[PDB]
Amino acid sequence: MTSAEIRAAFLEFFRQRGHAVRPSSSLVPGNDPTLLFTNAGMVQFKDVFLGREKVDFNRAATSQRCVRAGNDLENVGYTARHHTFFEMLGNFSFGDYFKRDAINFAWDFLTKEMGIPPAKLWVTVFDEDSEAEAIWLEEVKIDPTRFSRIGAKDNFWAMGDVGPCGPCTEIFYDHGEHVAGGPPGSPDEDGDRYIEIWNLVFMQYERDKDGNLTPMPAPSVDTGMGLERIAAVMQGVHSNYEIDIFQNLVKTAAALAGTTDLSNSSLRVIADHIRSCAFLVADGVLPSNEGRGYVLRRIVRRAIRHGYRLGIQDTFFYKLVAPLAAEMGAAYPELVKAQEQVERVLKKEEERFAETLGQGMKILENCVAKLDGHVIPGDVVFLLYDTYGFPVDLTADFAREHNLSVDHAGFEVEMSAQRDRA
Amino acid sequence: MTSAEIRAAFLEFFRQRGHAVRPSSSLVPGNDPTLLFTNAGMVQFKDVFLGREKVDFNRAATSQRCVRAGGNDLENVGYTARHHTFFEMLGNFSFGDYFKRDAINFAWDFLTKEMGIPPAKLWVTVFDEDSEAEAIWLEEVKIDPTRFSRIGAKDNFWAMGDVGPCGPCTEIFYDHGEHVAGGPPGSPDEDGDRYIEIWNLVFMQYERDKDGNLTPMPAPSVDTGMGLERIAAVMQGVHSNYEIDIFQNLVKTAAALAGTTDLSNSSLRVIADHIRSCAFLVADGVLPSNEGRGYVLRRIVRRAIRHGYRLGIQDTFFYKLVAPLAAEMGAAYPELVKAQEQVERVLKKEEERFAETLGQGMKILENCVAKLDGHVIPGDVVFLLYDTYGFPVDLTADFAREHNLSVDHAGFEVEMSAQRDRA
Ligand SMILES: Nc1ncnc2c1ncn2[C@@H]1O[C@H](COP(=O)(O)OP(=O)(O)OP(=O)(O)O)[C@@H](O)[C@H]1O
Ligand SMILES: Nc1ncnc2c1ncn2[C@@H]1O[C@H](COP(=O)(O)OP(=O)(O)OP(=O)(O)O)[C@@H](O)[C@H]1O
Ligand SMILES: Nc1ncnc2c1ncn2[C@@H]1O[C@H](COP(=O)(O)OP(=O)(O)OP(=O)(O)O)[C@@H](O)[C@H]1O
Repeated sequence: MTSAEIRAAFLEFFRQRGHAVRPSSSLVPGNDPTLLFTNAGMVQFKDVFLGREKVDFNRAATSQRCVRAGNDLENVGYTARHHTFFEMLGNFSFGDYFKRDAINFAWDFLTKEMGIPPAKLWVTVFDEDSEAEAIWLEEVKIDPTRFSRIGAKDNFWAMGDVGPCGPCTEIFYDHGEHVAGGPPGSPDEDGDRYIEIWNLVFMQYERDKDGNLTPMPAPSVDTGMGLERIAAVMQGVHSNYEIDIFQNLVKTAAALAGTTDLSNSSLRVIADHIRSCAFLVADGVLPSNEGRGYVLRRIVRRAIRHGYRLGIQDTFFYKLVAPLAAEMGAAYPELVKAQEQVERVLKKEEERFAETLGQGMKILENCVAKLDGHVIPGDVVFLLYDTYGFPVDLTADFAREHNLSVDHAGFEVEMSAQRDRA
Repeated sequence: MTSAEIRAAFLEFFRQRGHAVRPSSSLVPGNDPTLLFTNAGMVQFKDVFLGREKVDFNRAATSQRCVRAGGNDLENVGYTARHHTFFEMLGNFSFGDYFKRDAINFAWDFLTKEMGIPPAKLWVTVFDEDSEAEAIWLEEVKIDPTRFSRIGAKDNFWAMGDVGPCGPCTEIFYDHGEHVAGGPPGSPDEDGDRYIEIWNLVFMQYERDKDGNLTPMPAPSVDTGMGLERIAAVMQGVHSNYEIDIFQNLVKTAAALAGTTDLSNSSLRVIADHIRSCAFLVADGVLPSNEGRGYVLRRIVRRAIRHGYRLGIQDTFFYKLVAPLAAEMGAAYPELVKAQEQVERVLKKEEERFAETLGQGMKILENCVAKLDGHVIPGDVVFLLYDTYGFPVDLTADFAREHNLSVDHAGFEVEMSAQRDRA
């Protein structure tokens, strides 16, 4: 089942159950200036959940474009499950149904619409949420040995210091004994064997300025399921980067690098980064040294640095815009409309960074050759930031590849000294 | 080697190196209203480290009484071999004097030369962005590099606060051997009692200002801390802190009061831990109450009493453990001996007060657990036991933990908001 088929099947399943199918919001949130990028299907409905905005539907469903880079940027290429850019499939209840319907909707979709066998699924609840435990174990009657009760850090949510909060229940997919890791709640739960597929958030209480808890007047539901993780389940593959919607991207990156080794991790990094960078440019973000524009700059330049690692000879990053648009333009026409703008923007940024990347890498490679210890010193980090346009995390990501770190504190001291020279 | 011998040797080792040996401060901190109880040897020297207070010594050493029951290790007592509410922290301090090289050499010398601990039983970690500390350990001291880990800022970077001094830390661990569960620092099961953190060295190296800018600290400083009970267990060949010499008379007396012969029973160890924090807190001026420091004391007292109930003790018992505590540690802490009768009176009265509702409250709890479907004691039971029977939520939750149950905190909080409205 292709990713587009799964996205549509998800949305059709909830439309049939009376959910208003709504479009994704932009990656640049409007109703939330403090937030860098849209990181969940929840964001555009935040004011509805708060009761500050009225809409004429009390149940919705979306496929939401999200970026988590300000944070999953350092997991890209190192795990089978993390992206900067991903799509979150969500259903929402605005004071309509609550735990019982949300749980059955999700279990029905996974085990009946999608046909996933219950023996491959694992469920967690908040260890203080007896309603969700009772619904799962006594009503749905799931296998209790593939079940865990988890503390507040993973299974309790709050919109902020004030406002709605409540327990969460989560559904995981067991990729089997060939992948390293243990079930949720075990010491190696972080492994890629048991992948979190679907997160169900139950908005159940209100916390006020003084810290008091009260019942939420209209208990609400917000869920989110990563499209790529469920696509990997439905296509029988272990890694997100093996699904249909990444193949053209990885194949094109490979073609530009002149290699047939489709297992090279820099290809996956480049494939991930073009998705976040292209979609961000199409939502209006432009490279700069501040705010949202610097996050984009940081991600572009890191993709370029990985092309350097692969030995790519000519400006390349902008060339992945077209296969992305061909692959996702049906679902995201704003990509097709802005294709030319996105290509120009990415090309210019790569050309601008190329005037210092080669020299900066020579300094980096020389430093790695002569270094004693495992820490790149702060003055070198600052030299690369200040003269050669290397963001600190770009330098740190290169250092990671040679079992090295970078002196963040030493870099910060260099920055204060520079303010002192001004 | 007894705990008192280790305490004295530690202080004498640093006194020879020109450290002024200073007394422990109180568990109730001065010039620091935000902090609940003194929780580290640093607390009394904080203003010296900040340059706000002048003293006529630039290096010191103390054995500091500490309590960690807030802001917090109360829920680890009895469940790990290594955690207390009350413990003594052995520290040496440099006030802009020596720095990383001497601190590391002082620490290694004391463990491997004074105390004779084999290097094959020690494990060292550094901040993974601290090349100076790595170089000193690996190139100068020349420790075995396979018993060494480079750890990120969560475990090995320290800061006094959002502004003020900060810097990297290096830590020394002891390997209790293959019969204990756990892995080395940095491994997935680094938690667990096999590799126990013995000594923490804090290097005050930078200053962070209001806006988050770092500058070099004008006079780099050192603050260290090593738990007396953990090193005593190493030096006495035992796995659990509670098996060391300084806990034996306490656990033995508690066992006699409970009529049991199992000197390792975990509720005995909890009772032995709690009398140390409760007695020393009362001796430092704290009194049971429903607010602030007095409520933390009340909570620890009542949890000890509830554990006596679990062991079947029928007659008020908790205050009877002050006398063996004072006998065991009175040489080191004479204020305990002077305040002994007052401590016993306060602890006795508090138990008699809780006893007016403890039995009835437990019947409600035991009946609730017998008929309970699910794993969560509901919020209205939690609020009833709190509001009518004086059961702190963590007391009720600690009972529930023993039956693999949890407690509805959110539901309890909702009940509390409703009660405030009835006012
Ligand atoms: N960076 C990412 N890359 C790929 N998929 C992701 C990423 N972040 C989240 N997902 C997917 O989206 C789903 C919903 O994410 P969401 O943030 O709501 O859950 P979560 O991270 O468990 O939340 P919480 O941290 O509040 O417990 C996840 O279950 C996962 O399938
Ligand atoms: N056609 C392909 N052949 C090989 N690797 C690919 C291909 N397409 C993508 N990759 C990426 O290369 C990564 C590493 O593959 P590797 O050969 O090291 O392990 P593998 O046998 O594919 O195991 P797994 O499927 O669990 O990753 C994969 O996880 C995947 O993201
Ligand atoms: N609750 C406790 N019970 C017994 N010993 C303790 C307790 N807390 C700390 N110690 C001992 O005191 C030493 C110093 O404590 P300290 O808090 O400085 O180290 P830490 O816990 O690593 O702190 P940080 O994580 O802030 O660096 C520890 O190495 C440990 O041996």
